[PDB]
Amino acid sequence: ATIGRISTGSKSLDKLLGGGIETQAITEVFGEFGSGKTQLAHTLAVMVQLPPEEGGLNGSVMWIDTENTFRPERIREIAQNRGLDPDEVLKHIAYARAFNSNHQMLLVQQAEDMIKELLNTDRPVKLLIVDSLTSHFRSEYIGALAERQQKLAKHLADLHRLANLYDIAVFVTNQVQANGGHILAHSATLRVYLRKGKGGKRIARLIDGEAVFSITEKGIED
Ligand SMILES: Oc1cc2ccccc2cc1O
Repeated sequence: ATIGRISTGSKSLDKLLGGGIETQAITEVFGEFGSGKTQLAHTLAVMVQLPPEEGGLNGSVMWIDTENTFRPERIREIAQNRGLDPDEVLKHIAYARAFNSNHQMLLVQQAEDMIKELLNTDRPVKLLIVDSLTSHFRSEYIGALAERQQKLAKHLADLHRLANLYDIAVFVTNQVQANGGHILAHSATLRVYLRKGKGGKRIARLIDGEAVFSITEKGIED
């Protein structure tokens, strides 16, 4: 398959990304608590459902939530201010809460079943969100970093295999603050550092110029 792109909703961020996040890729966004990673995830879950002329892929979404941070009412707001029907947008987001890191790993295998079911339809899965990818692994493997890296490595390999095999954009969030961070090391296809700036602006930079955007009723925008 050719490489598809999903607009983030922000022209600035899209330019930094070469058009949007890529299918057949894992995009990892990392930054402190409150930097806007989950807002970007919510926006992408709407944007992907637009036609390509508007920066989408007419795609379905799968969302794995580890922190109970998915908000359908926020999806509705973004959809209504992106000219989509909110009920239709929500109907094309498959949502699961991961209870712990082992369940999170099983949910990625389950996602493959729904990906296969929709593959030949007019609304194939085009976006898989894992928010937050690292939170359960971090809490469960305190004092056991070597074992944590083993399990994370397999989890990321699973996510790569889905991105490439099924032409999906995988978007993952990772909270990194004070003294923290191996990030995801070199595992993602693309690392994006997100941070707060003056006056509520958000600033994004590729790790390995800068885009500036705001969080609004449209999700994110310049
Ligand atoms: O109905 C489902 C929703 C999911 C969402 C994310 C990951 C896996 C899922 C599996 C389902 O059957």
